[PDB]
Amino acid sequence: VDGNYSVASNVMVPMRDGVRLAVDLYRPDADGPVPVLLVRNPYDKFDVFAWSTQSTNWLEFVRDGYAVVIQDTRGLFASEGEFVPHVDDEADAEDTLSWILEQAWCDGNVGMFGVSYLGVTQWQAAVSGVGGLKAIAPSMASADLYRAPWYGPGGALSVEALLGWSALIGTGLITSRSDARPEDAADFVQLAAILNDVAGAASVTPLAEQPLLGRLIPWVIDQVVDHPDNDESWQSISLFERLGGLATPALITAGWYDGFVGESLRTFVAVKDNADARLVVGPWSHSNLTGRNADRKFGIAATYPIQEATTMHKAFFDRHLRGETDALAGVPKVRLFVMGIDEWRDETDWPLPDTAYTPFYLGGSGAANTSTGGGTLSTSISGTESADTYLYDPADPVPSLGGTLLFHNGDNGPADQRPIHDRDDVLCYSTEVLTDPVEVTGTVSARLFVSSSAVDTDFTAKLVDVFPDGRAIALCDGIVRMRYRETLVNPTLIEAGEIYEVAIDMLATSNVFLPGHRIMVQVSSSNFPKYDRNSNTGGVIAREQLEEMCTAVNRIHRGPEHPSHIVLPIIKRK
Amino acid sequence: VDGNYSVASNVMVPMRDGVRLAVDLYRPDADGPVPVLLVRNPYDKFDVFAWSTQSTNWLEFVRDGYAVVIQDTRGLFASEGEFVPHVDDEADAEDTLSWILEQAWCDGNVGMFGVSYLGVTQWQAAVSGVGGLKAIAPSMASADLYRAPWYGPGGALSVEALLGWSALIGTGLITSRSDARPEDAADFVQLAAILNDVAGAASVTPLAEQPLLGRLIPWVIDQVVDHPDNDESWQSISLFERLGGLATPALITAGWYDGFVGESLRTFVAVKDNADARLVVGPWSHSNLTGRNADRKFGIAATYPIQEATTMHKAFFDRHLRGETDALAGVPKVRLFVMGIDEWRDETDWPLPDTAYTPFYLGGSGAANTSTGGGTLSTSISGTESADTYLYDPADPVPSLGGTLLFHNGDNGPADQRPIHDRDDVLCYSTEVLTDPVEVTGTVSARLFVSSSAVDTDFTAKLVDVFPDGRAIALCDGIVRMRYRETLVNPTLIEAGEIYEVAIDMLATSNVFLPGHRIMVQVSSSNFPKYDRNSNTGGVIAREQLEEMCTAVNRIHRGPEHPSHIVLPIIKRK
Ligand SMILES: [Cl-]
Ligand SMILES: [Cl-]
Ligand SMILES: [Cl-]
Ligand SMILES: [Cl-]
Ligand SMILES: [Cl-]
Ligand SMILES: [Cl-]
Ligand SMILES: [Cl-]
Ligand SMILES: [Cl-]
Ligand SMILES: [Cl-]
Ligand SMILES: [Cl-]
Ligand SMILES: [Cl-]
Ligand SMILES: [Cl-]
Repeated sequence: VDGNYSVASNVMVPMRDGVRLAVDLYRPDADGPVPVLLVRNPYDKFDVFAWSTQSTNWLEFVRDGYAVVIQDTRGLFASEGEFVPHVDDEADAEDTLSWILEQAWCDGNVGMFGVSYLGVTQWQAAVSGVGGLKAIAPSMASADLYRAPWYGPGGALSVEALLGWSALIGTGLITSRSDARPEDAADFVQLAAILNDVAGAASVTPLAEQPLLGRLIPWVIDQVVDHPDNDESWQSISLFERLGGLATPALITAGWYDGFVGESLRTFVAVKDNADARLVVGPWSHSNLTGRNADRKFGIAATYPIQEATTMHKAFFDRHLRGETDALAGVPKVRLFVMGIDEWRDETDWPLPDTAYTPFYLGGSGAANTSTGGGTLSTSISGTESADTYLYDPADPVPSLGGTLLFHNGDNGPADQRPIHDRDDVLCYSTEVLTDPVEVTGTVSARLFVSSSAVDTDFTAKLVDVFPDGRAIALCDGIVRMRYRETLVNPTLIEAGEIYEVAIDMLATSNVFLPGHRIMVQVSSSNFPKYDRNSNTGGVIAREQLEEMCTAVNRIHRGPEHPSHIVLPIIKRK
Repeated sequence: VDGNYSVASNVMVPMRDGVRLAVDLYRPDADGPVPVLLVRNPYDKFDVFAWSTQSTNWLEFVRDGYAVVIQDTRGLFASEGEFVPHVDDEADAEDTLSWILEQAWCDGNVGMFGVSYLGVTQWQAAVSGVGGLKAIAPSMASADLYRAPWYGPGGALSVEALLGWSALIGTGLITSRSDARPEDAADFVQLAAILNDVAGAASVTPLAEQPLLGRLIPWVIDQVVDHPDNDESWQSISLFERLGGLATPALITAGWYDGFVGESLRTFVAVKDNADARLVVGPWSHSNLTGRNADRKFGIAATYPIQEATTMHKAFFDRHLRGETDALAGVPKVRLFVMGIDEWRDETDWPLPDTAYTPFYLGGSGAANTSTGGGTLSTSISGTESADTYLYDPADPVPSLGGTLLFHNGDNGPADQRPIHDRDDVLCYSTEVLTDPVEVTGTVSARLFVSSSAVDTDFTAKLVDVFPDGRAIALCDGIVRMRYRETLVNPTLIEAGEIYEVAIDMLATSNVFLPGHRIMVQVSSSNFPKYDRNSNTGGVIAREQLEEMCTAVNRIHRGPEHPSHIVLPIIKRK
């Protein structure tokens, strides 16, 4: 009977090493084999409500004649084995895909879908070379784990992401275990204490000493904290260089305030030439898909459009798993939520064709320190040679507010920045009030001429939309850790007092700055706990006591011979 | 096989009038009949993800050997017939329960669960007298539709609730229809415009002229707007008086910032003596169960505890549907999230035994207008005869901020009240800074001595926790519409200038005001759009143009002969 199905729980699937993973099978009432969709999940396959509201109404797929397989990852919940993040997922996915393809009920066409960790596992599956995998749909995902979510393109540790995720998975690992232990109860309390106060947890020095988290999940230290360079340990689990040779259709979803955004978008660019790639980007953070934030509301249309997403996924899988050649007729290649106008808009490509990468130069009379300083932004090079100077003290970093926070206050992406504007280490540069709209849609970066009293330090840049009422709404930001200015792989220190031209990767945005608004850039040397704090020593940052760290007098140079600027992806639509 | 199940979609169930309602059957793999749980849903039975995250991981029930039936209400989605809210649900539930009881797979024991509208339908089902209904679990529900969600104990229309819900259901009614209409597209846009701006929609006068909503759902005007008195049209759909004679176990869930809270709690009190009743109350609003708000965070333990709720529901149904006499061993009768200390706590009853209903009298030197006025609260009667006076202008009502808002900004219950504190029509009375904690847990009310220049007007009272940093966090509030001061059924007007002693029902809270905090009360004559604005004319409010309305000079009397006070349910736990 069409629309009817059955569910088989805890079907045990043998991996190559004999370890069995648990799956649930959602199989339609049908008279032959059917196309199959796989979801690989470290948060209990049973608990479908927890993640699905962030993805698709995927029971519609089953009602429409797809089978759906949901799997517990190795060493979690009903699965056998031992859990270590990322390292087993390529092989386990290959073996899982092979098993599905052998079953009576599978017609030889398999796809995947799902969000975050359920998205990363899809790239790991796609590089396996299993011919029966016809399409993937990675949402809020990354193909380079160093670049997201653990470190970043600037070479700073995403400390809140690491500690929050570890505490979340830690809670799962305890719940999953062979038999309850006497220390379980106290461990839960401590994990809850971390999740209630991630910035506090991230503030303890040395950072690398994590009694609880290091015991529950040794990987947190052995892999992540201990490998600050993008070295061979990271390349091993990286998929990105392999993406260019793939020919697998991918339905890619991202959020402007999502921790994975830079890497999600990069995956689209990497696969678009060789296969049918699609892109959907909304104004969401990892834990807030509602479109509603404390000081910024995007409208009901901004709410994660789960039924539209479900329709689009089904059309996509119909095209690639069911060979229906017209299934994606009328479906755009790219669909973006353009903030400011606060509207969804169809595009033919990402980056947008007809992006004008435009420098906006830092300038102004007198110090740009604080929002009441003299800092300006202009499409013209600054006429006079100036410098803004501040003290960066690791004991007092600039607090993270909005942006791409995951676990520490990760539900307020477009955060009002006014609470940090009277700080002396926050340099502010803004345009005049705009008489006419300026659209900024694409990847964003800064080029700054900088110097320091230290042999290492950080520089941050943050793009901000200043509203008529004074709200200064965060759009996108990045960091450069100076030892990694040239390379993430082979860092070198800087000479105190010497001027360097450095790039800051500020990820991406889509915003129309409307008449009455200003374009604003904040520059500093910290953004904590989004990124860990640079010790200003040149040492092994995660191994240093706070008292071992140094302050740094940092300087931004601006003028004709040091034309520091932000590069904005300008779109003009008449 | 234990843990396995099947799903049959769109099974058509005949009602007494021959109209067929659509259900989905989730039936376990079993060798005999099983106990059955029913959910009655106006938001598409297919769309399980939309409501379930607010309820239970109910697939665990199916894996544990319960069948689950989810039904589309009459006239919506896959069901036949015509949709009108509330009026058909008693009969349709009786016929649905009868059909389930007749099926091969039902063992004669049926229960219900679910949230909001899926909770109200459970009281309607329980009064039907179907013996096979052994237990219900109404979450965020009401047994008196006048008192919640449409009007209230004070006799004011909950206008934002009415317009928001109508627009939501309107969107469903269009999606559900026989065949797409040319005007559907424009109707969707207009419904979206209402949902993006509920206060704007509520501001149009006369209120009763609703071209779009009145066309899509005539009931919005014919029943709700046209019947401001708690008259025979309301008693018809009211279940409350019938609750006292029931003997049906009920697992009742509520939220301190939920629109249905006063009525949810009343249902517990009404049934507790004759059957096994349970109560669970968290710090949630109808659309925000996260425990996180713009200016107030309750901790991760405050997040709606879906797996604990699932375990408790299953134990409850095991006890009452499966006759397992020890199933609820160790389960508390009452479990409350006590705000301030921000901890869950078990209790033996609601109201708490050992509640001291304590008057806190309004006082102070000079005007209590604004937060910088002289208004005080004290357990001692005020020594001097004073009065605070303000102008209430319907064209400029006090805006709603937090509280029990449903659709207009309904995701910020514990809202900071500072944005309205410099208003002259907001009278503020506060205690000294507390040296020691004061717990307020129970139902809350005010008794005010009031006078007006008008023949009708409103008075509002709002309890507030003032934090050390200045945040003035809303706790609970109510309203009295003066024509309904004595009765909701047979209103009479007041004489201008005459003093009346009036009661204001402020629903309920659980809060410890900690050392360093103040207890604060705000008094006014509007709270819009939580409640519609009184026109100050004595007229038919919903039929008046703004220009037809009058201003009112309103007065709060306080002193020895007019001891205006708030009654706080004080708990002392040494
Ligand atoms: Cl089988
Ligand atoms: Cl161990
Ligand atoms: Cl806004
Ligand atoms: Cl739109
Ligand atoms: Cl100098
Ligand atoms: Cl130079
Ligand atoms: Cl059957
Ligand atoms: Cl009609
Ligand atoms: Cl707080
Ligand atoms: Cl607790
Ligand atoms: Cl007078
Ligand atoms: Cl009197």
